[PDB]
Order: sequence, then C-alpha cells, then structure tokens
Amino acid sequence: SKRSSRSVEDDKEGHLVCRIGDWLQERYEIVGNLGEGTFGKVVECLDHARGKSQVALKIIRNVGKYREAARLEINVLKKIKEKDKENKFLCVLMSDWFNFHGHMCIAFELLGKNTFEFLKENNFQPYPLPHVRHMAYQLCHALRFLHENQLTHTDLKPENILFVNSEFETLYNEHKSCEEKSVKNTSIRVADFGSATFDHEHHTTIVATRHYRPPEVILELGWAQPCDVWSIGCILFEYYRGFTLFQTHENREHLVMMEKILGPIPSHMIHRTRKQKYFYKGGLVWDENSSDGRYVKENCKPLKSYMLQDSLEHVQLFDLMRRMLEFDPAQRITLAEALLHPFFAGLTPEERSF
Ligand SMILES: CN1CCN(c2ccc3cc2OCC(=O)N(C)CCCN(C)Cc2c[nH]c4ncnc(c24)N3)CC1
Ligand SMILES: [Cl-]
Ligand SMILES: [Cl-]
Repeated sequence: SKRSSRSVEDDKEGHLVCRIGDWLQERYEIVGNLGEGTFGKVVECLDHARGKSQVALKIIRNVGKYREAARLEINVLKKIKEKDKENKFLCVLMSDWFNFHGHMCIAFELLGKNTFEFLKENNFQPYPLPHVRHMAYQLCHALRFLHENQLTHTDLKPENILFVNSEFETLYNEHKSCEEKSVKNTSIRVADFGSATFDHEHHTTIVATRHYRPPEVILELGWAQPCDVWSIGCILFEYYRGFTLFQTHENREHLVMMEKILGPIPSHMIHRTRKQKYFYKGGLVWDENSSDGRYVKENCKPLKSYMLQDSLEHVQLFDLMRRMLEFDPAQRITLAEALLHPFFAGLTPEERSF
C-alpha cells in the first residue's frame, strides 16, 4: 500500500494531485475533497489504523516557505494537545502529522463548514443574537486558554472558525421577506494555528489580516495577546450584521474608520508612534474630498448606530464589543474578564458547560 514516487504528482504551484481512492502513509484513504487554499488543500480521509474513522487531512504545498511554516504550526498544535488532555478548550486537536514526499500533512477530526462559508451560503444574512452569544462565548473560552499558555493567534477571522456540524433548518424572515438558514448546533472550533506565536519568539512588525488588524499594529507600537481580542471584536460584529466592520484597503483610511466608529485615537498613542505621516497637529490627517475620504464619511457611523434592536441583550453585546475594540491594548478587555461580562449571563445552562 506504500506510494512509489512515480505515484506522486504535483501541479505547477506545488499542490499534491489527489483522487478518490488514493492512499497516504499506508493509513489514510482519500474519500473526498473538502477545499483548497493558498497553503494547500484539505481532504477527507478514512483512517484505517483507527477503525476507519473520518479525518480531515490538511495537505501543505511542497514549497519551502509553506513547508517551514507548517513545521511551526505542528509545534503549536502539539502544545495545545498536551495542555488540553480532557478535550475541553475547543482548539482543534491534531491526531497525526507527517511528511508525504515534501508535503507536510496534518490530520484532524472531521468538522463542518467554516463560519464565513456558512454566512456566505446564507447570502450574508447575519447570525441571530443567541447564536452570536454562544459563538462569542466559545471564542473567548478557547482564546483565553491559548493566551494562558503564552500564545497569540495573530490571525483570527471567521474562516478560521468551523462549526462542529453545520446542518441547518431553513426558516423565513417576515421582516425582510426571504428565506434564512439557521444552524442547528452552534458548537465551534478554532482552527488554523499557522501564525500562532509564542511570547518568547520574534514578533514581526505587521500581523493579522487587514480587516481584523488592530491599531497598535498599524502604528507599529508592538503587539501581544490583546491583538486577538481586537480581532474577536471585529468578528462578533460581522456575525451580528453579516458585513465587515472595517471594509478597508489601506492604513490611513483604516485609522479614520476607527475614529468615526470608535472615537478619537488617544494622544499617548499618537506621541509614541513612529508613523507620524498619519498625523498633523496631534490629530489624524486625511483628504476628506478623496474617493476614500468620501467613502468613509458616507458609510462609517458610531458603533452604537449598528445595533439592530434596543433591548438589554443587544445593549450588552455592544458594551462587550466596545470593550474589545478599545484603542489602547493595555486597557482593552482581557478574555478572562470577557468571560465574566453580563452579556454571558444570557446563555442557556447547556451552552455554558459545553
Ligand atoms: C471556498 N472554500 C475555501 C476552503 N474551505 C474550507 C474547507 C475545509 C476546511 C477549511 C476551509 O476553509 C478554511 C481554511 O482553509 N482554513 C482555516 C485552513 C484549513 C483548516 N482545516 C484543515 C481545518 C479542519 C479540521 N477539520 C476539518 N474538517 C473540515 N474542514 C476543515 C477542517 N477545513 C471550503 C470553502
Ligand atoms: Cl497540496
Ligand atoms: Cl492626507
């Protein structure tokens, strides 16, 4: 059952050619293709050495830079597995890893759709508040655990969060006259730890995908765990409205958006940054008459204007969000503090215990 090197074929970009029926490491039998990415691909396998159970296999491209990154991801995943003996912290648990002819492969449990793909297949109709609450709680629980072990994710976004099972019921919305999908179980796992960084490792100047990137990173003031809290704030917003909080493509614009939505950047941050090009007379400087300047002015409103209802549970979500989106990383709510916020008194007994 071993694969000959004749068996192994790669395309122009370094991706493994996989077909239904193929075998890896004399153990995994490919049964479906789950998706692709700039990193490689994700296939569904049966693990014959564990009674034919289902696994998702992440197959990394055979390119040096991808391979090297995968090796650090495995170290992070190993740490997670050793610290979560009882399987309760909701970060995906590696079952195996290997090098298949230069493709690093990592095996995980089979999960459902990512929260972004689900949101898109629902035509960007947002999750109901109770789903936002349960998912928020789980994100805060999982990243609390990662933070307590001297790790920072650095790249949180909706596609990195998967449902355990993404089966849904189809309901109808009187308010907006259309169909809506509602996931039946809102259990989730944080995946991809391909940028997760230890406290003792080198911290690059810029991390995070732009839309989820915090101000300390744009102003090159250094980052640590609070970076993940900012990203969680932007994520919860996007689950609640269904659209991105910061629909931005460059720094100066991104900072204006921050000020329109959140209020003024604090002075002590401005005096400390080397990125003085964004400032004049101690205040953010920009062209209001430009395409970008007109876009922000028409489209970016104070955070509270985005509430869809005015009842207590919505007031509590927005209070938590504001506290996640504090400009000053040192003042931003920690995830241990977030888990004690009144928003989460709203959870069912079942959801709170996992
Ligand atoms: C347009 N397409 C874009 C790609 N889409 C998929 C498909 C399948 C999975 C993930 C995505 O996207 C997100 C993604 O690529 N990552 C977070 C990196 C891979 C993390 N994977 C290895 C985590 C993982 C563990 N168990 C899994 N079970 C199922 N699916 C997984 C699983 N991953 C589909 C839609
Ligand atoms: Cl690949
Ligand atoms: Cl300007």
